[PDB]
Amino acid sequence: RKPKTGILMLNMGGPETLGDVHDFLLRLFLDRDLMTLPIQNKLAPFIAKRRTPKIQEQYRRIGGGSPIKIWTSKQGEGMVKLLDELSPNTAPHKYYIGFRYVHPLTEEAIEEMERDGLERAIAFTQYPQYSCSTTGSSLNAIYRYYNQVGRKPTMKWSTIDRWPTHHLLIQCFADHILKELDHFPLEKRSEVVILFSAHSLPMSVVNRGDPYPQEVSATVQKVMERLEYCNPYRLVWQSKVGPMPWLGPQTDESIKGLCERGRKNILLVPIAFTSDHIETLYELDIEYSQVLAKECGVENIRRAESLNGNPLFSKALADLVHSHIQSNELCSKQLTLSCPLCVNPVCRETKSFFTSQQL
Amino acid sequence: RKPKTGILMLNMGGPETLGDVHDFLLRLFLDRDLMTLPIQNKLAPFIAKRRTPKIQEQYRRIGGGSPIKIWTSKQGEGMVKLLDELSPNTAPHKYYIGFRYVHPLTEEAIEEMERDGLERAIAFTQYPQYSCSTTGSSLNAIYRYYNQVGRKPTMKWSTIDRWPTHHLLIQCFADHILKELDHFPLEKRSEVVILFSAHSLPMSVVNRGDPYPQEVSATVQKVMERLEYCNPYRLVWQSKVGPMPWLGPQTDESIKGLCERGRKNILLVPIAFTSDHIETLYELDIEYSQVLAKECGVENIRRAESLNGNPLFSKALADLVHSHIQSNELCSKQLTLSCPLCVNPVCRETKSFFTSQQL
Ligand SMILES: C=CC1=C(C)c2cc3[nH]c(cc4nc(cc5[nH]c(cc1n2)c(C)c5C=C)C(C)=C4CCC(=O)O)c(CCC(=O)O)c3C
Ligand SMILES: C=CC1=C(C)c2cc3[nH]c(cc4nc(cc5[nH]c(cc1n2)c(C)c5C=C)C(C)=C4CCC(=O)O)c(CCC(=O)O)c3C
Ligand SMILES: C[C@H](CCC(=O)O)[C@H]1CC[C@H]2[C@@H]3[C@H](O)C[C@@H]4C[C@H](O)CC[C@]4(C)[C@H]3C[C@H](O)[C@]12C
Ligand SMILES: C[C@H](CCC(=O)O)[C@H]1CC[C@H]2[C@@H]3[C@H](O)C[C@@H]4C[C@H](O)CC[C@]4(C)[C@H]3C[C@H](O)[C@]12C
Ligand SMILES: C[C@H](CCC(=O)O)[C@H]1CC[C@H]2[C@@H]3[C@H](O)C[C@@H]4C[C@H](O)CC[C@]4(C)[C@H]3C[C@H](O)[C@]12C
Ligand SMILES: C[C@H](CCC(=O)O)[C@H]1CC[C@H]2[C@@H]3[C@H](O)C[C@@H]4C[C@H](O)CC[C@]4(C)[C@H]3C[C@H](O)[C@]12C
Ligand code: FES
Ligand code: FES
Ligand SMILES: [Pb+2]
Repeated sequence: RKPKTGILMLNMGGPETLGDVHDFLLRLFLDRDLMTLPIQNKLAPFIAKRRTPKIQEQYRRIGGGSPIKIWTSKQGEGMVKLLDELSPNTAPHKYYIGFRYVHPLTEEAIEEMERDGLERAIAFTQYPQYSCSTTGSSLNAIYRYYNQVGRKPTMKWSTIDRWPTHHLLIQCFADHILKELDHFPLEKRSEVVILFSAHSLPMSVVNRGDPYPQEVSATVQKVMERLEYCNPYRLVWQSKVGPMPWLGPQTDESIKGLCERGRKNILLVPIAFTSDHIETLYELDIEYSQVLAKECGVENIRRAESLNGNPLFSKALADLVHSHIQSNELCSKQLTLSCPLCVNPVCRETKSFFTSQQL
Repeated sequence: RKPKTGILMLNMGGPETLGDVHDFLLRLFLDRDLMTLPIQNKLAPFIAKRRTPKIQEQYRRIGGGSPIKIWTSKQGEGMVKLLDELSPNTAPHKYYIGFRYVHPLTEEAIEEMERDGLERAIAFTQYPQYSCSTTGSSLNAIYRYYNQVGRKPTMKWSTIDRWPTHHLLIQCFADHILKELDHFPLEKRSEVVILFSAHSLPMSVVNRGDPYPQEVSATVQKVMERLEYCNPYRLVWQSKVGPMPWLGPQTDESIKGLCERGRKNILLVPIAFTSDHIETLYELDIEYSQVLAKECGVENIRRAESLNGNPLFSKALADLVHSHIQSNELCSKQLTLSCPLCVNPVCRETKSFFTSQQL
């Protein structure tokens, strides 16, 4: 039967092949919800083209691109499967991929959700932890869309804007951590340092009140609680781009910092992005790792597998949608509140949109 | 009879009267574990005098001094009583007050714990969330004491170095929040914004890897989980002293930021310090509260009361010591791991000291 309940899966998406890099960077640096530059429509095209080469190299270092589109579909298909059996009253359920910087674009998925004549549309963020630069932008995209077309929705919108401590998300992290630990020498297992690595945020964003850091910290605690604190752990922030100040200990300097101090068995954990992505300096660059071993004696730096296609993740997705439908909520209580120092007119307009939806 | 189990309650302490302010700051600015200044033994004395007036004024604004000594005693007495019934095998128990910058000083309490011939001494930090500047300093003080007195322990030490998510602690917070919410007009209650306010940390401390922020974040999530996200919330960092950069949104700015954005009913929650301390700029200064009420229409700003003398707190303190003894652990797994960017050699010595304790 015709599709009743649509499920828009929001994520920034990623460049499918090295060829898509430029179009990805382009839309990203044009995102006024992610950032703001002086002349914007002019230097954005440049900045993209400019550093497009080094980003292409980075993606080449991990397989030649991002597998998010494939992975997201598998999970989407696995989620829909369970939704039909979980909540028949809202079936048939259909998932749509709403990527922010690559096809299928958010706006592209919305237009199809419309054309398909759905009764209930659910903006389901794929970032467990809320940041105004990730979920906020994907959510502002939906808003901006209708404000553009000029027209109003033809279906009821609602949203699952965050889920940093969902019990199944936590069980997945716990499972994957235990799996890697077993890849460490039997007698080293106990002294392995778990470094939860999440993407950093510029301090100016943190200081305006972004909820992201506190949420990621929450996810980390649930995980360790579940693992019964079997090992020591630390939450560090990876990558970080630019000369300006970014949050907490950088993942790079924390790894080096840890080896110069006796901890040689490190287990990195991607706690804030569910799909494979660009790794850290000590994982990609060899000379820097060569020095780290000749000067600190680093013996093991492992990475827990991304939630990728774990069957228990789909179950996590389906459960969230199900509770959502049950609860009748339009959005979390946290979305009804903008950053204490929020300076984006759009933000408040997006709040209204979801809290003002029919039913 | 003779006291079998001793319990050292660690905390920075506070000047009981305006007269004690000077020696308080003195010992504080002299704490190399808290901060490092050039020719510190010559600067601390100066900074103390140069700041004492400002602080006396602040303590006056809240009653004339700090009530931590009395409150810690009441909780101490109430902790002991519950321990003699809970742990008959380690009873009788005796609590000792080890304040870092005021009498009874940490060293004074240690020196008395031995004289009483204790079989087991427990360093129990009163800060639920671990920071190297609070719990770390209190713990490095115990180690520094034996490295000074030359001799070694006559009792078997162990420590409860953190407890950010202890269910009873979380329950006390959830109870005090519900109670303040009931002071707001029945119809504005759902609009109240919960501002969890914790003492900020210098960004240089956050970046070296202090666990404090992540743990404080955990406390916050457990509390809102318990209250079922009844209201929207934010974790902001208060006080913040100096010119350099300190962490996340500042309490003063967020309050103003929140009012400038239509949020008039705010509820402040002291999530990282269990006793009364210096309030924020908008709770003290009259002119600032005036400027705010005019340009924002701030209806009500309330502060949840400190855990202070809640009996459910003593039940919390007691439950922890009991579990600690039953678990037969010497310290948390987190203590065995230093900051990835740590540069205080004492840290490592304090670690060894506790993990190397007999039994
Ligand atoms: C406002 C704050 C943020 C800014 C300005 C930001 C900027 C960027 N983020 C990028 C990529 C990326 N960022 C990413 C996840 C996040 N990024 C985040 C927050 C920000 N990310 C948060 C929060 C994330 C959550 C999970 C991912 C997954 C990529 C794609 C590349 C890679 O590093 O995996 C790129 C393009 C690649 C590069 O090396 O230039 C920029 C300019
Ligand atoms: C390394 C990081 C830290 C520095 C440099 C720091 C510095 C200070 N902290 C003070 C007082 C204080 N700090 C306090 C809780 C904390 N302080 C903390 C971390 C730090 N605190 C953390 C973490 C806390 C919470 C658990 C309290 C309760 C006081 C006493 C007065 C007040 O703000 O109530 C004073 C004395 C008042 C003044 O302005 O001279 C200084 C200089
Ligand atoms: C002046 C402005 C800062 C605005 C702000 O934060 O308030 C900054 C932000 C982005 C910067 C630009 C980007 O870093 C891209 C270029 C980097 C080159 O090294 C200099 C020119 C370059 C084109 C920069 C010019 C200038 O420093 C910019 C435009
Ligand atoms: C990542 C990119 C290039 C730096 C690099 O070569 O790694 C830099 C250049 C322009 C930078 C942005 C501009 O300086 C404008 C903003 C300044 C704010 O303090 C942080 C976010 C902010 C939106 C910056 C994010 C990031 O640092 C940018 C986008
Ligand atoms: C030079 C040194 C920085 C060393 C460091 O941490 O890297 C800084 C840190 C603390 C500073 C001092 C403190 O801020 C206290 C005083 C503040 C006064 O405004 C100037 C002198 C004053 C006595 C400062 C002198 C100098 O700027 C100090 C000593
Ligand atoms: C705020 C206070 C007094 C300065 C003043 O007289 O106005 C100053 C004196 C000593 C300073 C501290 C010391 O310089 C040691 C640290 C130096 C780091 O770069 C920042 C945090 C750091 C922990 C400083 C925080 C703050 O600037 C202090 C605590
Ligand atoms: S930037 Fe966070 S609500 Fe607007
Ligand atoms: S400063 Fe944190 S372990 Fe030394
Ligand atoms: Pb302080």
